[PDB]
Amino acid sequence: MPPSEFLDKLMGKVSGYDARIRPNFKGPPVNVTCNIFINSFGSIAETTMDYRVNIFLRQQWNDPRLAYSEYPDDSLDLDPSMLDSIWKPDLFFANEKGANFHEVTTDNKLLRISKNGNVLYSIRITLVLACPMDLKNFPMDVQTCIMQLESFGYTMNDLIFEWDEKGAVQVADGLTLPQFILKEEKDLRYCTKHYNTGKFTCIEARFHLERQMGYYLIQMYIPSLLIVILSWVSFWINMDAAPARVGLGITTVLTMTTQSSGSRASLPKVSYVKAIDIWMAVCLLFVFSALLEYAAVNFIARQKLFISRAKRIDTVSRVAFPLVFLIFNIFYWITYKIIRSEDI
Amino acid sequence: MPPSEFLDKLMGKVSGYDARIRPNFKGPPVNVTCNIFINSFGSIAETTMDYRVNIFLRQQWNDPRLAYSEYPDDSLDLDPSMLDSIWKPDLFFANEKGANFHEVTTDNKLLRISKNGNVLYSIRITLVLACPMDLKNFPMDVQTCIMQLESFGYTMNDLIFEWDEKGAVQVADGLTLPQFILKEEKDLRYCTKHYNTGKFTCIEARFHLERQMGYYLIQMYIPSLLIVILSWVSFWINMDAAPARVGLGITTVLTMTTQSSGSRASLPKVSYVKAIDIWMAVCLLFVFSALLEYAAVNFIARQKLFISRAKRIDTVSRVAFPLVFLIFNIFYWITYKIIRSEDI
Amino acid sequence: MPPSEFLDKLMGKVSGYDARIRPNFKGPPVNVTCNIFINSFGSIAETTMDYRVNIFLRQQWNDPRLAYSEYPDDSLDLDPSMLDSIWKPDLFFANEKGANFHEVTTDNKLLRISKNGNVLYSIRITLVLACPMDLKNFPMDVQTCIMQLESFGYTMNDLIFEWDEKGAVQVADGLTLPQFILKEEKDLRYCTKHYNTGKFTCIEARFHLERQMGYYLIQMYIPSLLIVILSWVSFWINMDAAPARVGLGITTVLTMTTQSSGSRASLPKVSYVKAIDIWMAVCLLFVFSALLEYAAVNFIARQKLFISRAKRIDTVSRVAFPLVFLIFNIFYWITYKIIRSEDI
Amino acid sequence: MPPSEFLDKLMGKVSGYDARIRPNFKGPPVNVTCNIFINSFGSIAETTMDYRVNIFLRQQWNDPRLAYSEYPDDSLDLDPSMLDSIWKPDLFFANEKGANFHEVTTDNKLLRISKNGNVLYSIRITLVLACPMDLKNFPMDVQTCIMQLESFGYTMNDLIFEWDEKGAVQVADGLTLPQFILKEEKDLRYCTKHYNTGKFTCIEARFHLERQMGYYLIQMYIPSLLIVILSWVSFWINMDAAPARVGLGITTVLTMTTQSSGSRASLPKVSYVKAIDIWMAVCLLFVFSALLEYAAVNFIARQKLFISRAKRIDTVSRVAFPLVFLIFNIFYWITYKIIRSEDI
Amino acid sequence: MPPSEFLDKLMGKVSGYDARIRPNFKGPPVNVTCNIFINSFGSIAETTMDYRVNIFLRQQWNDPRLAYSEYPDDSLDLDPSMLDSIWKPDLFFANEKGANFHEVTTDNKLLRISKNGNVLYSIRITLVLACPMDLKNFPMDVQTCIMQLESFGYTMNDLIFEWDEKGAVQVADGLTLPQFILKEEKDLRYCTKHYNTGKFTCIEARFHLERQMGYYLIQMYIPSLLIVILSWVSFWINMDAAPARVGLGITTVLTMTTQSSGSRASLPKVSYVKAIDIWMAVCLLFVFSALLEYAAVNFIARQKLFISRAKRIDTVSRVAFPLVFLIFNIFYWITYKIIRSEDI
Ligand SMILES: *[C@@H]1O[C@H](CO)[C@@H](O[C@@H]2O[C@H](CO)[C@@H](O)[C@H](O)[C@H]2NC(C)=O)[C@H](O)[C@H]1NC(C)=O
Ligand SMILES: *[C@@H]1O[C@H](CO)[C@@H](O[C@@H]2O[C@H](CO)[C@@H](O)[C@H](O)[C@H]2NC(C)=O)[C@H](O)[C@H]1NC(C)=O
Ligand SMILES: *[C@@H]1O[C@H](CO)[C@@H](O[C@@H]2O[C@H](CO)[C@@H](O)[C@H](O)[C@H]2NC(C)=O)[C@H](O)[C@H]1NC(C)=O
Ligand SMILES: *[C@@H]1O[C@H](CO)[C@@H](O[C@@H]2O[C@H](CO)[C@@H](O)[C@H](O)[C@H]2NC(C)=O)[C@H](O)[C@H]1NC(C)=O
Ligand SMILES: *[C@@H]1O[C@H](CO)[C@@H](O[C@@H]2O[C@H](CO)[C@@H](O)[C@H](O)[C@H]2NC(C)=O)[C@H](O)[C@H]1NC(C)=O
Ligand SMILES: CCCCCc1cc(O)c2c(c1)OC(C)(C)[C@@H]1CCC(C)=C[C@@H]21
Ligand SMILES: CCCCCc1cc(O)c2c(c1)OC(C)(C)[C@@H]1CCC(C)=C[C@@H]21
Ligand SMILES: CCCCCc1cc(O)c2c(c1)OC(C)(C)[C@@H]1CCC(C)=C[C@@H]21
Ligand SMILES: CCCCCc1cc(O)c2c(c1)OC(C)(C)[C@@H]1CCC(C)=C[C@@H]21
Ligand SMILES: CCCCCc1cc(O)c2c(c1)OC(C)(C)[C@@H]1CCC(C)=C[C@@H]21
Repeated sequence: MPPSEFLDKLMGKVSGYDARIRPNFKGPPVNVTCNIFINSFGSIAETTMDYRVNIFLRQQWNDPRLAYSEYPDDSLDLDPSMLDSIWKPDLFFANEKGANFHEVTTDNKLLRISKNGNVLYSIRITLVLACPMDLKNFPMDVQTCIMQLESFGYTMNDLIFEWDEKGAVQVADGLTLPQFILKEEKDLRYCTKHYNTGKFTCIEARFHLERQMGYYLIQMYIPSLLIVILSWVSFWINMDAAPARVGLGITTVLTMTTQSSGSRASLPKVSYVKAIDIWMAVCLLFVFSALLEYAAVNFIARQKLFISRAKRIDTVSRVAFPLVFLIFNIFYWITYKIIRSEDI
Repeated sequence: MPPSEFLDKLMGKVSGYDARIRPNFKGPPVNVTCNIFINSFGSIAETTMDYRVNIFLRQQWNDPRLAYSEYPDDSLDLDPSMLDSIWKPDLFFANEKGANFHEVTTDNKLLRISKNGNVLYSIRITLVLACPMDLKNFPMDVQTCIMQLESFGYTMNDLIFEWDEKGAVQVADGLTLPQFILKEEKDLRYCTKHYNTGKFTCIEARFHLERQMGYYLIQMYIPSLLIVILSWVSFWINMDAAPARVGLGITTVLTMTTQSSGSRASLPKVSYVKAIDIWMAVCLLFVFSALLEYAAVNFIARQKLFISRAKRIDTVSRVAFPLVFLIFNIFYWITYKIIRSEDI
Repeated sequence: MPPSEFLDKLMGKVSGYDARIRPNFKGPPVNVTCNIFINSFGSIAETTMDYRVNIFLRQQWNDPRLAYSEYPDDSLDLDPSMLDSIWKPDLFFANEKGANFHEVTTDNKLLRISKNGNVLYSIRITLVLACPMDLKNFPMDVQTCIMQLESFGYTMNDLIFEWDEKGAVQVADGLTLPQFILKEEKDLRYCTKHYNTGKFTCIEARFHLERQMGYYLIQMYIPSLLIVILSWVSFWINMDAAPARVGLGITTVLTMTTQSSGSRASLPKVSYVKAIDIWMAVCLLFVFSALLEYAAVNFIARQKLFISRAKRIDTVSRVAFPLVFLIFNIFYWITYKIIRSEDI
Repeated sequence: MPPSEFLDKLMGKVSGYDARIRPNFKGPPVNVTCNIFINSFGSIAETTMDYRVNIFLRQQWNDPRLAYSEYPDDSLDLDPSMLDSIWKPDLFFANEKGANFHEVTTDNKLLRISKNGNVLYSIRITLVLACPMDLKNFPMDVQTCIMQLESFGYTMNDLIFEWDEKGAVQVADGLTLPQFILKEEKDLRYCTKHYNTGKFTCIEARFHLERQMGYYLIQMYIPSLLIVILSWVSFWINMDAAPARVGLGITTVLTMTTQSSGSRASLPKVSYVKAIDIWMAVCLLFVFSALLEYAAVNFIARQKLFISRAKRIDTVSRVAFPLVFLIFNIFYWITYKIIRSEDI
Repeated sequence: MPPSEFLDKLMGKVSGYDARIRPNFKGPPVNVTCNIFINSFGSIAETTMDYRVNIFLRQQWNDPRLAYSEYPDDSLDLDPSMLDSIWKPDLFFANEKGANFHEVTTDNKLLRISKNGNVLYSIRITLVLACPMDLKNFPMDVQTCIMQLESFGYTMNDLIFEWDEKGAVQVADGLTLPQFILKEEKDLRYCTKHYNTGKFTCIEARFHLERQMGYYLIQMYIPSLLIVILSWVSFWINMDAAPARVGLGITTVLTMTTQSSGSRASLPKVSYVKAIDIWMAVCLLFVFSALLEYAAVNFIARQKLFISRAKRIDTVSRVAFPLVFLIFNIFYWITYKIIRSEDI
């Protein structure tokens, strides 16, 4: 007979199936297997603190009833329009800004009922998940994107869902994300929302993102360093050349001020301090201190002992400033590597 | 018997329940308990003057009728699709740009009816609430976000709602807001909209936000200060070096003009004066005044008394300018601390 | 009897009410009283030329029929879902980019029917109204926002609507608009759209906005002025200092070019000239002319008469340039004040 | 009798009107008169290549049937909700990114049926039309916006539509567009989409836009010119002043590099060359060539014949560079005026 | 008889057509011909990694049943509203961010049934397709846009679709894309999604985009080159002019730092290195090295042999630096041309 009408027979008014009643009512909890496939991952935004994913949610659960066992066909495909008839678990996302279904040509929803009573339900969804992130160490940060599936109004005694045994989370290859790189650990855990009403089920899949330092290393870090090196040539310039040294020193100060001012527009718009800010502030200190010594030495030589003292101060700061800059660099880089390692 | 049909019996045409009639009609006012849980708080925008929240609205009210008292089950869960049947209070938000419900998989709406007649109604909502804010003192400002729930068309004699006794407003931990920090006071009050028709009920929960000065202190405030210090070295430079002093002074003026020009792009786009604007204007004054004195002293020495007078002017402005800058700094910081303390 | 069913009796098929037929058909025009309350005003955008408002539209009109006169209740509240039953005037907005209703929890629509037959209809709407604006004088401009309500397909003989006698337009206090200030005149007028088909009714409420000059005065106007003052110190610098004067003059030219280049990013993106553009162009002229004279005087003194002539040219331009700048400033400010006064 | 029911009689099941069948089936083509009124024109975006319009589409066509000829009323107004009943021509827009109807209070749709059988159908629509545009000559470009109405699935033998005889396209006064100016020619033409299936009807109204050169002339063009003039003063400066000339020349090069760098942010983000780019490149050449000659002359005089040769080179390039710049300016402006004239 | 009712006869309950059953059930696979017409291509966004297209999807398939063969008309046009009746293949797009239908006036859907049983189905769709792209070589990159059509839930034994024999993909002329140029190869291939359930059909059309180097060549590449040339004039400047050389060298360093800082705002916001970044870093090296040699030579001459050695170093670096810059340029350009050729 026509396959669709057989389904009508199964879920129709004649037979006592009420879509509003959980399978195994007043009984053992319904177990739901969950499989997630990520088509596209991207659009991470630091300001609004959300990223966008397109996924293929796949729930598997067993229904005691709705087992026909008298048909040649081994499975039945329900029409996507009349999806109200089957009881579907109310699975939502705890950290959801907004999500909607797809209607490109037909509903991207597939439901298949096996002979024994297994139900396979697949839904293609696009989601704006909200993940808290921080930029304490902005060039070298490892953010974690948390995706959590939780029930709405059903307790542990009623509905339980957990991850599939193998291949629970899969990702289509070649994401080519603009800033971060998606790692392949994809660790899975459990959450149990303990509320006043009772325990609620939750499962959680998190993803690790590691930010690439290509543009960050080549721009900002390398030019600042070079400008500090060019700041130190004033030491090697003879003391008598007052216009040449004053002009060079102030111009280098202007140069770094322009570099920082230009780079902040590219940088994220946050209010707490970051690592790049510390680096820029330290470079401003180095250029500023190098100008100050020139004005601290020229005063000394106009008022032959003073000449000797001035040249001594020149040579001392000549070998002092690179070595102190090296000590700063070693400590700064070591500290950030240790802190990122601690994070991971 | 099947739980759903029992509900049908209760709210069906057979029994006289009209969803359009308030419980306790022509009687004492219906009291509605209100609980709010904030999943996510963020996306504060100074231009459009709105912020976005995702909440879990939870209304509790007592209905005299709809009390079954003849069933084993202690509570009944109504289907979210057929929510028209129950009478729901028309609670809206007075300051709403836009809001919509969630349909991730199923309706994020739960309604539960107790044995006695208590109704528990939970709705997950995302809201764009509008809060007036001001930036009279932009780096150190404390804005208040006002969330107010008001009735639509029901008077105090008909419908009254107030906050829950304990845990009325709850916030999920780890917001990690980009600029502000959410405080934990969360004070609650009442409003009564007195109109021509009559008094209308309203309850109001406000949140205090304190802006972090990390990036604001490290960038702009610290470099400007350093550039003013480098402006004062021209005093210590000998008078005879006309190219060195003129070049240094104008270059410092250029340097601050570039810093202010770069920083305004990062700053908010408002038309009234702020605190950072006062600081930048004052620094421009300091660099400008320091150039002016050099051109006021060089004229004096070309026309031995004049030489003495010139060197006197040099030494006087040498000890004058830092001390006056210190007096300005003390007054500026003290005034802003007092005004922010007054605000809080 | 139940209040709702009484309404059913009134507007049901049994009685001859056809919602598609105007009250007083083939008769005197229906008069509609209109009241507007502005919850929020903001999001003025110069590029797309639209602003966003949230309002409380309140239409009052009298219906000859639908007068019950046999009930204890003095008014009847119709269910918002079944609003098709009553005849509602088709009032639209002539300058509408986009508008939509609110569904925060329930429909924000209230309709109340009095005993005599008065109908009170209240709708909360958010609107993107389009108002033409211009920036001929950008820092000192007074734009007018025009809100106009017009009928759609009904002539003057059929439907007429006008403003309420008192309190026709009300605004909630504390808008805190980022750039403009909303004035309180709120003048009301009439329009009659004379078309080929006939006269159509329209009423119009306009709002006056005055742009604050805080940030505009403190930034751009004040630094440019100071840079022009620093440009004139080259006159007081001795002629013999060729590196000092050439360096100072070109550096000041660079300084203003940087200020204008930075400020244009903040400024609106329009193609016609404004006032700030005239001010920046004039300042560029002043710096350019001051460099030109230095190169016009140095040539004169290398080829003792020439020395005297050169020093004469120096002193003449020394007292010339400030006074001419003052004459420009007086004319520019006076002209803009007169033109803005003419506008208002 | 009630006017609405008369319409029911006309289009009801009793009478044989099938809304799915074209008027004059198996007969002469239906002729549709088309009238367009533009409420608002704006939001031209060069990146996405689309502009937004709000229009009043007005189709007039004659229906042989649906002529009552037995009623006092001379016209009948159909309810906007039940618009499925009448047969409406399937007119779409060939170059449409997105469009939607308006629901401000009621449907902005009016349909009126005359006594003889003329049908007047008016729809208010907002449209995002896509028009290809180019910026070969960006400051002086004349873009054309093409609006084309075409049938969907109906051939010339079935459905033909053309423009109204007089006042086919009308525009509400005072657009105040930010960059372009809308011209009043508004020329109308025909298109016939010849496909594999057959000829399809189309009518096309295009609009001419002329870009204002106010801000473009005052900023960028005028300062660059002035900086080139200030570059040439180095020629008049004496050869012996090596710091003054080298400093001035390089500073002018820096000045133009800053102006171009600042202005590109304001300019459109396209990849092909424009006119402003040619102007900036040419100015960079002029400043660069003027620095090169100074370094080409100073070498000559250190190695009395060489002194004479150097001063000769100075005077020659002194009168050479302005005149060559003038020749460039004349050719550049003449070429752009000719090309824009060719376009129009 | 009326054409529509004949269709009703064909697909009505009386005849056994169940829209939920595939044509040729339990039989040979249904073959679907696919034709795509691109109205508009644009809005390529590097950040979110998606582009927007407006297309005319045209599916052709043969249905054994639904062949009337007793009517004068050679084809039947089904009403777009009642499209549920016919069985439509569930064709979706594998890489879809979001897509929706058009409702400008009527549904942009046409279905025509031939006499034999061929079904022609045309749908106008706007799509946000997601294509991975990379910017390893940003000025000279060739990205590929992949459009793939795949079935949802139907295996190869059930449903197969492939491209039309001729004119499978067509593009309307005159795209005028802002950055890329669309090529005309438009190569077609197959994909077969091998899953756990079975093989699924897919067809794939890709488009080649070549980025124009107009603005990229004229701006950034040409000025940097010129600034490096102006950096080398310091070699030709005499050694004794310490203020002139130091001032020129540092000013050129400042000039390039400003150019790079300004240009990054225009450039895409990605984290990995690009080609333009390498070019800017190399130019910073050239200016930095040229300053370093001046400070490496001046030290040598203050401590007649040293004078000779200094002048030797000057001449050596004078002929060294251009030639090394030439070697770099040749290698850089050759490498990028080879890599782009490899890509294509
Ligand atoms: C879902 O899985 C849970 C896992 O705990 C099952 O619960 C256990 O079932 C076994 C088998 O009957 C019992 O031995 C345990 O006592 C159960 N534990 C609890 C805590 O109930 C549950 O049976 C599964 N659901 C179904 C429908 O089989
Ligand atoms: C809702 O709470 C209000 C609080 O005022 C209750 O009103 C009071 O009820 C008590 C108990 O009967 C009376 O003694 C007071 O006279 C009431 N005050 C007023 C102003 O009416 C009200 O009864 C509560 N609602 C319900 C349904 O119990
Ligand atoms: C709506 O107001 C108009 C105002 O013009 C009323 O029209 C006038 O009504 C008075 C009172 O009967 C007459 O004396 C005038 O001749 C009317 N003027 C016109 C131009 O018709 C109108 O009656 C009001 N509508 C209703 C329903 O009362
Ligand atoms: C629509 O206009 C067309 C214009 O071509 C009309 O077609 C012509 O009608 C006249 C009058 O009967 C004939 O003399 C011509 O032979 C027709 N030309 C063609 C090409 O058919 C058409 O009749 C008009 N439609 C209606 C319904 O009158
Ligand atoms: C769709 O095309 C496929 C192409 O493979 C057809 O399948 C072949 O049909 C021919 C003709 O009967 C047979 O000789 C082959 O054995 C078939 N191959 C396979 C793999 O089945 C198929 O018949 C076409 N569909 C229809 C409805 O004709
Ligand atoms: C090595 C034995 C005596 C050293 C005296 C000495 C000299 C000196 O010039 C400085 C010293 C210490 O400390 C540091 C921290 C390096 C300073 C950096 C800031 C500036 C302005 C000066 C530096
Ligand atoms: C202390 C006894 C006499 C002081 C004379 C004196 C000298 C002086 O140079 C100034 C004085 C006062 O006032 C202040 C406000 C500090 C001025 C700041 C602005 C400039 C251009 C000059 C400053
Ligand atoms: C007062 C009696 C004779 C005055 C001669 C005189 C001298 C002079 O230097 C100028 C004069 C007029 O006109 C103005 C408009 C002020 C000019 C501004 C532009 C420049 C380059 C030069 C200015
Ligand atoms: C007029 C008789 C001989 C002229 C010799 C001559 C000299 C000269 O300096 C130049 C000449 C031609 O050609 C132009 C194109 C103007 C050049 C512009 C670029 C630079 C660096 C030099 C210019
Ligand atoms: C040709 C025979 C001996 C050459 C000695 C020599 C001299 C010299 O100045 C340089 C040399 C090599 O290597 C290159 C890579 C060109 C250097 C570029 C970086 C700087 C600071 C110096 C350059």
